[PDB]
Amino acid sequence: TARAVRGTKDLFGKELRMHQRIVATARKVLEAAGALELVTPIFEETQVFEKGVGAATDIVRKEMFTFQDRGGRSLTLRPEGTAAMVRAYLEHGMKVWPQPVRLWMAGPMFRAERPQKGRYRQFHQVNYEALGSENPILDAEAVVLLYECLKELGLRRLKVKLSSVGDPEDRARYNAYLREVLSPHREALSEDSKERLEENPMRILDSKSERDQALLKELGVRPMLDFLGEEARAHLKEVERHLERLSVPYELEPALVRGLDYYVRTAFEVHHEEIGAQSALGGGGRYDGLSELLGGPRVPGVGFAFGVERVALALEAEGFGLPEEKGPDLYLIPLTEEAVAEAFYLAEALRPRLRAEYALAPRKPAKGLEEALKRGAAFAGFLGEDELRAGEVTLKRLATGEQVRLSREEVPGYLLQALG
Amino acid sequence: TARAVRGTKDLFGKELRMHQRIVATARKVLEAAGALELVTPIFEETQVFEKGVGAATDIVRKEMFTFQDRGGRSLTLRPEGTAAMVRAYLEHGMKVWPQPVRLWMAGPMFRAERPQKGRYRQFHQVNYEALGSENPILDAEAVVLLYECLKELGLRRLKVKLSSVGDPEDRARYNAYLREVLSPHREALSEDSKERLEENPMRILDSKSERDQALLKELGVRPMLDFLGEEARAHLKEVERHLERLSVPYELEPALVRGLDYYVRTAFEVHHEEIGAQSALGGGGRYDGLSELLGGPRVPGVGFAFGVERVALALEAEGFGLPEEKGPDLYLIPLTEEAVAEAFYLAEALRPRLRAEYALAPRKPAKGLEEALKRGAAFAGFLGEDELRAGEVTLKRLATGEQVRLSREEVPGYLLQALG
Ligand SMILES: Nc1ncnc2c1ncn2[C@@H]1O[C@H](COP(=O)([O-])OC(=O)[C@@H]([NH3+])Cc2c[nH]cn2)[C@@H](O)[C@H]1O
Ligand SMILES: Nc1ncnc2c1ncn2[C@@H]1O[C@H](COP(=O)([O-])OC(=O)[C@@H]([NH3+])Cc2c[nH]cn2)[C@@H](O)[C@H]1O
Repeated sequence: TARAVRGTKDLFGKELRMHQRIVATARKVLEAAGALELVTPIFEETQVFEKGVGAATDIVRKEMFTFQDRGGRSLTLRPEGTAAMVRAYLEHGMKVWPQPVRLWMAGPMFRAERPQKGRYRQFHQVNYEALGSENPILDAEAVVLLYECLKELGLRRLKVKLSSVGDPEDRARYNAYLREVLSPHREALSEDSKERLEENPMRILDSKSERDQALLKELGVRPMLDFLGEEARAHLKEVERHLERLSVPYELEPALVRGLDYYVRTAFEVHHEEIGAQSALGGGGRYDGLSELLGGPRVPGVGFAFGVERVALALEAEGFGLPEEKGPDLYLIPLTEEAVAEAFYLAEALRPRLRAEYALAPRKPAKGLEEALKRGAAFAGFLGEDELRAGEVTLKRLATGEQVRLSREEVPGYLLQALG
Repeated sequence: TARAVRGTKDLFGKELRMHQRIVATARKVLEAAGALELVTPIFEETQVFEKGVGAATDIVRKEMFTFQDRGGRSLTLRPEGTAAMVRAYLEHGMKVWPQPVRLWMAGPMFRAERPQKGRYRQFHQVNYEALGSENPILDAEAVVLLYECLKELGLRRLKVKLSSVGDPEDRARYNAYLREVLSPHREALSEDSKERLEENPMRILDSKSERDQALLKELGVRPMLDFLGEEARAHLKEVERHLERLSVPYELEPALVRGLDYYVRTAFEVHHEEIGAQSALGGGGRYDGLSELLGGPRVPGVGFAFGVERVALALEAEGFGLPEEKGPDLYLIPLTEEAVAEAFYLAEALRPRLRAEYALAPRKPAKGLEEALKRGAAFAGFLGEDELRAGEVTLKRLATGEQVRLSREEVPGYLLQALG
């Protein structure tokens, strides 16, 4: 009856392997930069996400799998990693390790939103963090690292997008501006936008429908960029300077609306055309102050996170495939009932250095050979009355048909030199 | 303010690495046996665990982190893997694959129980499964595989415990027996046991408190073993025969009541008497019928699962340690403010083939050298005015103190041949 809940799925075969390759590569580039692996629990006290992600965001307001611990305390299934990483930084007094403290991990994230192509309820993302410094070099580095992770995978058609939100103050002022300009024309907005106009109006910029877009154009709504505080623009230029020097092709966006409210200054996202909607492979930005929201000292930080699934789609789109599932090195086929147990014993002697499988019932040579082929076995091994009594085994390389009769002892050696 | 919820913790450093080693080894032995990796979602429809694990077990009754879908469906945080593996088997129609279908994975499990030493609310376990056959060879194999995973890790002081719970009929008869013997003495049972007496009385055997144990002893409650039917007894002997042949040292336990109700016939556990309470490194058994509980055809199956944390404790107990975390190949130290950015640029040119780190502020040679040593860097690199203008870098192997001045171009080559 039961099925895997909509939005989640079982990972196996090629799909699983691709995920493992993605994380493998990310592990290399990130750790090369001095990043330390740190894995946080699947759930945190609900507050860590409420206060951190911001009580006004969609995530916090209606996309968090939150439940109560038996007795008391409200816990929530981690929807994003940053807040957690900061929580960990505080808890372990990482503030005393040599700065900056770079952390990374790869794991599942849970968002209670209606699934569609690209939007899963349970997805997996690689997360990078650089805590303890305001220096714009880390911001550039963050962007470069994300860019490299996808680059190393073989992806070529990426679109990097940089921008800044200035700061909470600048953010507030832009919002007020949008309200003053849009409110008198409120009646021309899409129902969706009309709501967004109340809390965090910026969203109306990144909304759909022609109604909104045409209006924004005629009204001559000026970019968030024009509202950046000076020091903010200085910092952003530093980042650009570094990116340009490192030859990282990017496009400066008029405004990047990131789904999380803890962002301050730097904001970026890498996209891929070959995905349709949800072209965002990954995203990130600076988030100073978050630590304080969780009740800790001021700890500056930058970082990113990319969806492994999205990246997988991108790779597939660009014609990147994976090679066939390897079969057993040897598949033992019992010709007599007494042989089945003996096949098992032989198999165990070959393991784990050699992958040896066997049938659990006696069968005709042709049939067992059929199954060995059916399992992509390199060698087929026959165990009948003759070999059992002789303490030998009849091996047969399936690719050529070459057959050899040898003692049980030689089998490991023969197979290894013939396949290694 | 916030902390990692009690029962969970952040995995990093040596602790994290040990877990990775444990899973690494398990992956080898299991896949050598022909096991395929299959990862199920963190949560399933609450029913999968209610019906599967059995509505009478502690797990289902009061240890499941269950919550509601953002729109109805009751979901539960996976407390154990078998039921899920079976659910997956059914869903993907694995029944049409060549039998038996062996599956494995490693991941977090969540149990809402009060934590103590060894009992975490979020733990991780390696899970093995063999579906599609009743043949006792798989049961022996299962025990051998679990034994091998721990053996390969270097563990020597293990205690394998084998037993059986019989068939549904035998199971029923033993229950009736327990009721008849215990009911007239019902008043001497722990509140917990009094409930268990109603459905699946066997649990009262594996309960805690002195109240229950002393009573069971004086009442002379006979082991589940004495109630095995003919066929069950036959099957168990087959397993023993195989284990004995493979020289797997085990002890036949009188009553090995397992913590799950889906078990039928074979039941085993491996323990280590150096972890204190909760010595069970791992456990498993046969569970035919479970598939049917989930509304599917009859699918026989055997398997096990061991707690990575417990295994880690065991290894530690046996004096198994982990070596030193590798440091950066090169640590660039800026001597001027203009140098910091240049250090970053140089580092990025060396990455990812070479692990290059750097300081984010100018400092005295001696100080930067100390930091390079602190970080376990192989080579220290100086970037002062001279080298900046000369397009060179001053490298110094922290080991021999050998200092070299060379152009930025030669650096990658020099470092690689001197460390590879
Ligand atoms: N529903 C979904 N289905 C599939 N994939 C998804 C889904 N939602 C998010 N992702 C993936 O996670 C990536 C980053 O998500 P985010 O932009 O919310 O960032 C963050 O989470 C921040 N914590 C990043 C960060 C780290 N430090 C600073 N910022 C997206 O590019 C996307 O590929
Ligand atoms: N609270 C805890 N804290 C830390 N470690 C824990 C905790 N609870 C369980 N474990 C670990 O998981 C192992 C097996 O647990 P289980 O007896 O429920 O089995 C099963 O789950 C079965 N599904 C195994 C199986 C597979 N196929 C058939 N049977 C234990 O021996 C222990 O190492």
